[PDB]
Amino acid sequence: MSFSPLIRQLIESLRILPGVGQKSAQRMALMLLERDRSGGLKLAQALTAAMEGVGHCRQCRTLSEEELCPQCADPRRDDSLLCVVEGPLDVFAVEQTGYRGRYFVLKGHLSPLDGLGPEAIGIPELEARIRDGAFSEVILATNPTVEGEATAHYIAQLLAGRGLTLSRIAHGVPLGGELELVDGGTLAHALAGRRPI
Amino acid sequence: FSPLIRQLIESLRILPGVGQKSAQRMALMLLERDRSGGLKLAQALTAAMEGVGHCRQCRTLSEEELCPQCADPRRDDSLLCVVEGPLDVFAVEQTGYRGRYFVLKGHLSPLDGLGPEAIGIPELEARIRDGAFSEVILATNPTVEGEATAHYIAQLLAGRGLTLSRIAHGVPLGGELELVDGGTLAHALAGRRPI
Ligand code: NA
Ligand SMILES: [Zn+2]
Ligand SMILES: [Zn+2]
Repeated sequence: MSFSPLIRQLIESLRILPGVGQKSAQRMALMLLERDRSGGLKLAQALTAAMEGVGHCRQCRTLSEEELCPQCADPRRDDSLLCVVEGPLDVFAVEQTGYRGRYFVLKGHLSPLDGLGPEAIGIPELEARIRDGAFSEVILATNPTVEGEATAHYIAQLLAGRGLTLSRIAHGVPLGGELELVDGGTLAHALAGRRPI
Repeated sequence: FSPLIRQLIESLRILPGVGQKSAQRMALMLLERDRSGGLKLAQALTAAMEGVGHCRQCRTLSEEELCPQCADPRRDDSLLCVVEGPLDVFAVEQTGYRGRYFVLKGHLSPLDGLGPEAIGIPELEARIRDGAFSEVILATNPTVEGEATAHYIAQLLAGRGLTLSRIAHGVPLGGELELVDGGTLAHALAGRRPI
């Protein structure tokens, strides 16, 4: 209200960004105007181009300008591995590990209390992806939450007896810690999930 | 990332406090869940970058030739509050202040070539000439450079029959002396006032 309408609007529109509260949006708006008008315009152009041009890959459903994303388009990748994740940011997180297989991107996880079931998250499309490929292993890389685990289990039962190996990413202690500093539940899980050798 | 995603990420890093990691997450979240919000932001950015100028009186950022504060006639025309930027106008407005403002472009910094003309001193002098102020409140930030700017303005305005005041600063309110940094405490002690 102390700001003129166009400044007020820029502030409110900046709050649309993830992790940007009101105070931070105020500072961003005013900094753009004070010192980087051309940078503001470049961001506007980049936003318009991406919001209009970026769709979804027809295979894995990740974000892509092309009909096949960079990962599905690349022939160097390992066609025997499919990694199932809950969203495009998870595709990016797994990519940073050096994984070179294929992906399928669910829309989040099963959540009965939000009315989000198999159809809503993309299970039928996952089934089609598997039918249309030649995978030997499907890696369940849903988030390690109650809901993420329930989604993994639903997919594992759905796909049983089709000659695929189904795996789940390891749960346990993160690297670098001391046991005394790890979250108790994580430690209990790492113990209960201990493996021989 | 595809070229369009890469461009969006690089352009988002232009924002204050947004590193590469944070820009990556912003880009992808915006695309996954709020494409139309991204377009609205683009439109708001373009409109503001092209349409926002300066208030002709206080020199704050405004698309209107008089900003909300200068455009209200019901304010106190005897008080002028001098600040370093538009966010400081906003901060002082929240206190219920009802006078007028002048907005400098930052503070003096001669080694960056920001002297009196660059920060708006001539425009401050014109504001004073064109008004009928009885008090000028120096509300630059209590930083080394903000204080130097306040002092420059105080010497400029001396002997004009104006009351020249400075916002209180030193130990912060709510502070315990045991927790304040020593430099602040030494300053507050040396700058102690009557009670
Ligand atoms: Na486990
Ligand atoms: Zn793909
Ligand atoms: Zn104004």
